[PDB]
Amino acid sequence: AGHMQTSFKTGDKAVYPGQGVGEVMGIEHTEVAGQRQSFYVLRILENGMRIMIPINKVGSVGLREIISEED
Repeated sequence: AGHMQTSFKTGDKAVYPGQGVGEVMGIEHTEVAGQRQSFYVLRILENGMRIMIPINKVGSVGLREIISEED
């Protein structure tokens, strides 16, 4: 057998490079400068704030979980 760590859909929670608080609330899809450009909808659990994340800097997820909680 084997195991690995790949990306997850909406509902992922991890420490992103900026604050570390936020859960992926969805994905956004729009057209900027006449070109298709996707974004990540990150809701900041701190106060219910919203911070957009352009995939241009991300390249995959940019998130890393440190919650070492197991059985």
